[PDB]
Amino acid sequence: SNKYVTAHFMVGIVENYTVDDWKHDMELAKETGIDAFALNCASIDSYTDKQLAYAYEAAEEVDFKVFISFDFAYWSNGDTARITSIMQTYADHPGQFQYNGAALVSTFVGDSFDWGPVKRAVDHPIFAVPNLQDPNWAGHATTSIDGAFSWYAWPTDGGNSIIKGPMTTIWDDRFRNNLKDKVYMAPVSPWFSTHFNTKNWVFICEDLPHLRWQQMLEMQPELIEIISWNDYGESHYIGPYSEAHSDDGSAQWTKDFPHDAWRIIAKPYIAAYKAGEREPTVESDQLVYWYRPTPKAVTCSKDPLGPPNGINLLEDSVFVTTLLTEPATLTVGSGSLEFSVDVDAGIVTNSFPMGVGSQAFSVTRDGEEILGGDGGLDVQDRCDYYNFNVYVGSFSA
Ligand SMILES: OC[C@H]1O[C@H](O)[C@H](O)[C@@H](O)[C@@H]1O
Ligand SMILES: OC[C@H]1O[C@H](O)[C@H](O)[C@@H](O)[C@@H]1O
Repeated sequence: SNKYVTAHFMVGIVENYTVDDWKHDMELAKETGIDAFALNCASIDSYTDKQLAYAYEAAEEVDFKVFISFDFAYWSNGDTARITSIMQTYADHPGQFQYNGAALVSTFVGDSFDWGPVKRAVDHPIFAVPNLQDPNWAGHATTSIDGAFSWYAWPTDGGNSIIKGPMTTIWDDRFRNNLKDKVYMAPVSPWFSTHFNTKNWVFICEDLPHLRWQQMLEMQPELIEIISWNDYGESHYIGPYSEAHSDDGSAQWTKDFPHDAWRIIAKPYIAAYKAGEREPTVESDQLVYWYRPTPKAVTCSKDPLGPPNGINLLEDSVFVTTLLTEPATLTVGSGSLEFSVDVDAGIVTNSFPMGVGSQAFSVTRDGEEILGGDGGLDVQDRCDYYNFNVYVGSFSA
């Protein structure tokens, strides 16, 4: 009956992590109210066993928890013996995240992997919540599951066209209807932008870094997984940009693009979600802002990859989430443009037309500025490469 929030962590990019690197990520996750990392890992990485051992040790040492996400883009159904041996190592580890007295285990893809032989070979109870693609098959799953994890974190109609938002709960409600008694782990992602030779698209997210958390308070799923802590290559990271991870080419659009301020939004929503509350509690005045580096129609000078699929559906907007103890007035300067809007107490998002140039934010109450400053990135009217990630920043009273 207790509710918990987890975050997807890419073990595949941390070959060179130390225990101290893991501890740093875990401390930041704890400060946000996250309960555990899903350690997404691959059979093909020679460093998987080493880094799982470091993560479980770090979690035990800093009062955090972890569980394994077997990434079945790499793991295979023929790996049952190795998966079993890993669960024999970790299901009863004090740092292993437990749900209802059983060790949580999950996947990326891997719908066809049968958990029966694993569960029946491990003495400690296991709670299997794999990533499943079809809500209806989740209803009659043959693989000995205890719940399902959805990857439908972004607007989609089920096909391969990119569709406009705003995000809806249509897929969440389909999973929940089919799961009945079983548990549902809902995905929470702030953004999506990827730009590789093998994957080059955006999803239409916009106000998603706030809106999705509001949906979580409405929906009250049994578990949440944040997509993601550190998948720089898909731009949905809410964790820090770690110096020790291995760059895959995503540094091009991520190294200068902090996302840490999105944790300011997540923190009160996580507390409210765990408490069963329908609205967050604001403890101090804060502001979180985000925006892309250029207007969407700018043509690049030299990108060997074309523009990402879907960009025409984006808006040229600056997004601002205010976290307010009392009503106030929000003023935004975006290039030569200036806007203002009265905002209620609570957590509210407003979008503003993007202008090229410097960005400025200010919140005033009773004719006095309570917070404000300059955006950390000037919006530009040209680019070498297409970057549809966002810069995120904050101001706190
Ligand atoms: O974790 C599996 C694989 O994930 C990603 O493709 C990484 O770029 C690669 O280095 C890793 O082997
Ligand atoms: O829907 C987003 C997902 O699309 C594809 O399945 C990609 O393989 C995966 O990496 C991405 O997260």
